[PDB]
Amino acid sequence: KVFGRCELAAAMKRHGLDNYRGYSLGNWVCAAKFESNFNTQATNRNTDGSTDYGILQINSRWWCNDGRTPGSRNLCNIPCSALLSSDITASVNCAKKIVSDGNGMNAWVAWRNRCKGTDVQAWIRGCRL
Ligand SMILES: [Cl-]
Ligand SMILES: [Cl-]
Ligand code: NA
Repeated sequence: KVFGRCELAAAMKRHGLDNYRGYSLGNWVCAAKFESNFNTQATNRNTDGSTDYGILQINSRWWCNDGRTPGSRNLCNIPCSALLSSDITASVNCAKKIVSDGNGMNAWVAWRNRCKGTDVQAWIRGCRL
């Protein structure tokens, strides 16, 4: 599923990401934008052999099991395929676990390089939340 900006801002808000652990919702939307271009089925292989899955490109080296990343953990206790669903519950709750790791949203390299320190509020501008 390819979410609309406001539509994802909405679903995220519901699933409780808005200001989750201090990050305004506009950050989560920004991260979604530049990680997956709002698509739930986005996958991208990393050279280390791991793969990033879903709206927030969750990585298999640590967070989900895809059965093809040797010596990786499955901390979110889920099959990486679950992060590819129209339903964003899995990606959310997992992102919650990730962003709590201690390093916050820097865990997302597109967030750090493309959202961090930018006017993120714009991503939720005009949306009926
Ligand atoms: Cl694996
Ligand atoms: Cl933080
Ligand atoms: Na894993």
